[PDB]
Amino acid sequence: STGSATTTPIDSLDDAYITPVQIGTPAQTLNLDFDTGSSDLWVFSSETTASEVDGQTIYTPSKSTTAKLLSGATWSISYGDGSSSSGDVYTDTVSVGGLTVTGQAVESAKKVSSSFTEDSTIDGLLGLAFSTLNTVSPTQQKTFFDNAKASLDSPVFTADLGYHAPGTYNFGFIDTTAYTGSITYTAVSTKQGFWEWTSTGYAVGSGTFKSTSIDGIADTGTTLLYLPATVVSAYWAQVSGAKSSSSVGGYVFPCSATLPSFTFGVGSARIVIPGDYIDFGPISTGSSSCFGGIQSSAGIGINIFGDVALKAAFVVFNGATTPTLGFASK
Ligand SMILES: N=C(N)c1ccsc1
Ligand SMILES: N=C(N)c1ccsc1
Repeated sequence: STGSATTTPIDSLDDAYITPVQIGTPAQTLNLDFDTGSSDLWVFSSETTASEVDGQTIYTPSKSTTAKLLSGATWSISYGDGSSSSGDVYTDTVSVGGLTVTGQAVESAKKVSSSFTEDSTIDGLLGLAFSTLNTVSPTQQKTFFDNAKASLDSPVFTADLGYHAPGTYNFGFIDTTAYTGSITYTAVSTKQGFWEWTSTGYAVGSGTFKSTSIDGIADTGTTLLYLPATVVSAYWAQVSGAKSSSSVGGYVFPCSATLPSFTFGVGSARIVIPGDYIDFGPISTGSSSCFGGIQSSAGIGINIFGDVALKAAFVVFNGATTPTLGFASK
């Protein structure tokens, strides 16, 4: 089997991407944020505290003939930005882009934190990291990909995120028309539950490539590119007037700037992030200070190749017995 679904930016900045997902019988379509940095499929629901729902589409398990309470199971998760959600669990039929999994754990939110409530565009998350990170207790549950894998033509999914445009998540096949050149594959460590890999270095603009190992995660659920302070300082030093602002919470730059590109290494291959991808616009409406899309990972504890990086590539998440990651230009 295979699946193919379009993923769409939630706003003009590509702050996140949403992908329609069919849950239950008859189908209830919710727009979920596919997150290769977590492993829970959770949704706004008929169980979500009413005051914490503001415009999201909800899953109502009582209206699904295939929903079953997973008795005793609870979940609770926090994300890198301090947001969180928790609740109980149903199993139900879940389809993405024509690919169907029966008996998928659908984690129904009883509580969500304010930043979820305040974002009406995201109806939940669909985790695509390794199932060892799944938070369901006392019986840990498998991700949609883990459940689908044995049925897929090939045990892979691909992320092809657009810059200010829709893109595609495919399951079970590699669309050879969706990228240019060849795909370069690189080793993955699953020891922390992430798609963790080591970049071979970087360049800023037209500068020389610096060969240096940068361990990090391929994370579709993080907006920005978070890298070591040394790397980030070298990038922003090439932008007149750029500075790190403790009050704003990262590097800002004059909105009048033209940003340089940023290149990262994948083995001997190179992925170029155009400068425009690194512009996250005014820090507040009407401001002439703009927020940078490359930020320091110092304090996070891990480097994160988030959407800023991934959208510059066609990315293969290879879930074979020994997982790997592939990157191609596009
Ligand atoms: N859920 C994620 N994408 C995440 C959380 C901490 S670091 C990455
Ligand atoms: N609402 C949030 N803070 C969020 C959205 C996707 S991951 C976290």
